Amino acid sequence: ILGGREAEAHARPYMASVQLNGAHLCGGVLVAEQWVLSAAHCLEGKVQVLLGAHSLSQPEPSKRLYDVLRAVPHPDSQPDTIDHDLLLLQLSEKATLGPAVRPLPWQRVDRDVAPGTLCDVAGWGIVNHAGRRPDSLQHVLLPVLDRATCNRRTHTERLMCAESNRRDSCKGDSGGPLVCGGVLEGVVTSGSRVCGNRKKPGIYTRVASYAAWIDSVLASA
Ligand SMILES: N#Cc1cccc(CC(=O)N2CCC[C@H]2C(=O)Nc2cccc(Br)n2)c1
Repeated sequence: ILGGREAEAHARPYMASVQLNGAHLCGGVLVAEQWVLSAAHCLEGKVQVLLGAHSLSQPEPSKRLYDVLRAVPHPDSQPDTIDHDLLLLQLSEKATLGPAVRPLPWQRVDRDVAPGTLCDVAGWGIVNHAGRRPDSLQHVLLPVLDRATCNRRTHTERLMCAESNRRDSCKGDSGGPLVCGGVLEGVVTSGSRVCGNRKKPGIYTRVASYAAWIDSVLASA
């Protein structure tokens, strides 16, 4: 997260850290008791998920790490694209929910967010262009752009864009949430891109666009 501020401890309880060998790799969103939604190139090996956290390092009453039973990348995703860039991770066991750990509702209604709406993006991604990794969760409020602006700058119905005027998501915020009026609208994409540049907006997979896939995987809870 660039141009942001420290999040308040535990105030965003859906936030997950997707990890490889005890290192934060990707954002994720608790979307059910045993499933975390992330991006498809996060996975790409022994994968684990950390819930309940503000600091990555420090002892906190609510922190807990989990193993992964099963990775289900979208079957049309390809290594070389950010099309269908979603990933469902089945935890090895159901998570212990509470004030600091709970699922965030995701947008089932296939409708665009109102342009200019400030949504909230959080992550343990880099907080500067020298790639500094924050211990504690950061966040930043960001305005959503209209679909036409999203098509022109960058280049489909399956992606959305947000303004990035030195405030942006970046590397390691991948797989993480764009939250708008308390609801998950975007999943930060997981291919590399320029961050913090007005002209090259951040890109987010429209979760609504994949309602049928997500249901069909979780159709077995
Ligand atoms: N730049 C850039 C960039 C912007 C969005 C997404 C990505 C891809 C990314 O961040 N990935 C690919 C999956 C592994 C993950 C990653 O590299 N995480 C990572 C790596 C170093 C530091 C931190 Br914090 N996080 C890169």
